[PDB]
Amino acid sequence: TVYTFPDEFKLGAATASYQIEGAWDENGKGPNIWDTLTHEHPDYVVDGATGDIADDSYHLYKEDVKILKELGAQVYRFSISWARVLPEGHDNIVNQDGIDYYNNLINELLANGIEPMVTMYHWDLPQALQDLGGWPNLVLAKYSENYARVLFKNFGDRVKLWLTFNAPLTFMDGYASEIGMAPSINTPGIGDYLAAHTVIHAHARIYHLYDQEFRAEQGGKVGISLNINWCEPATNSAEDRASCENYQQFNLGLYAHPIFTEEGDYPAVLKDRVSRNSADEGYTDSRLPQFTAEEVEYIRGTHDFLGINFYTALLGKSGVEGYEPSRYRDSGVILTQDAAWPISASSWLKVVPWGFRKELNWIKNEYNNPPVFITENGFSDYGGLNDTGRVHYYTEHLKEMLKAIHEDGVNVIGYTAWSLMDNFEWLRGYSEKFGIYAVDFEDPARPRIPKESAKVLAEIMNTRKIPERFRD
Ligand SMILES: OC[C@H]1O[C@@H](O)[C@H](O)[C@@H](O)[C@@H]1O
Ligand SMILES: [Cl-]
Ligand SMILES: [Cl-]
Ligand code: NA
Repeated sequence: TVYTFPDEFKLGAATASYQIEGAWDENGKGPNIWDTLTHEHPDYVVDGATGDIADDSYHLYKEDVKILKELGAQVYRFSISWARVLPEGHDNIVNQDGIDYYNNLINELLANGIEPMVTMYHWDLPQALQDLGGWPNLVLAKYSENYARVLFKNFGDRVKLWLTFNAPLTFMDGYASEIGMAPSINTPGIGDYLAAHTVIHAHARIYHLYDQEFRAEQGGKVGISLNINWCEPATNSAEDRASCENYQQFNLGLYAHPIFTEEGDYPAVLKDRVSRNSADEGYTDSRLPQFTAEEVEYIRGTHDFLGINFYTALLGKSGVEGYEPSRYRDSGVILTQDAAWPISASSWLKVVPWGFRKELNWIKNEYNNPPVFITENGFSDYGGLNDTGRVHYYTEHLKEMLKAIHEDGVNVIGYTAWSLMDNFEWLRGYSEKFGIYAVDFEDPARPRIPKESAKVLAEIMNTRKIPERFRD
């Protein structure tokens, strides 16, 4: 039983637009902040890589569907490129080529018995909107509503699973470093909080839009994908436990407390620690933006499920470190990783499968057991088809998730592996491989070929259980 997937549980794989599509300026697509970063600042990216071609999924989407069908995916999670649909960011011009592209992909999936799950925003903001300040500027919440309306109108007759945003905890950091994630602006502890605030408002507008304009007709579900690491106390002390609770609230709770609790608003510890630190540094006003009571009520409850991107764990101990001002410093935890944990090709990603079960329980307890869809989970290496590390990563994480479901009563409803194929890994370029299919980026045809992990995942998807040879 503990090794079998529930009958209705959905298994599949995931990608994101900039990471796979290419065709960055083809057929009317406008520029986004990742076009800008990779073109203007190749020094920020391993190898000076760009997403100009990537997996060429703009042209090769039928090949993506073919490998999804081979894998036996029930669901394909992909994102829509805002600037491919609305090249100016604003909704005055809709690019028919972009509409056609996503319709073609959706229709191809459905014809092959694969359900589309669509992320509206996976980090590729139109440059025209960044030029207004991007996410720190609250005007983007209405712009995001208008973008979502175009998506619901054009695609919602066939798409029944939506994510407003992907991993805003990560993309907000594009406002916390001059050399980091797009748009690479150095406003740590100030602009990243403003970005989060706008994202939360935008998410809520999109959910209410669905309720008002689309749900009765379309009957789908709208969630948000939040990334979160487990944070294990470095020792069993109450002080180290407090630091790990701080971590959860400053990383997951920042987004999930406003949306997924009955109370709404930011977590108290976030409000209070930032208020205190801001006062002590001489600011008249807290660096953390505020919601009014009306906004708190508007935002809370704006969910049909919770998407989670889970990869790894950290150790947390009591204390404060980091630069003033910064979210890490504000969070009141000292973070490390255990040298004993298996490594990957990504400095931040260690293999800690039991952390997944701990995180799922933390979520269950904090948010009253929301339906949870694992929208990403996966592992990096530098190359190779005999990807034993990736196979082990998947089989262990899936076992831990199944324990969370069967032993712990966590309402996990689906899981999409990150990623269907090797792709553009942001500032790491093509150097870090997350795919279950390999892609030859030196071959203009970008063939996708299965790794051992794709074969094992296909076996899991076909049999709906963890094979005996991977059991404890
Ligand atoms: O870093 C690995 C992956 O983690 C995620 O949380 C992001 O959504 C992906 O775009 C990224 O490729
Ligand atoms: Cl101890
Ligand atoms: Cl066997
Ligand atoms: Na339209």
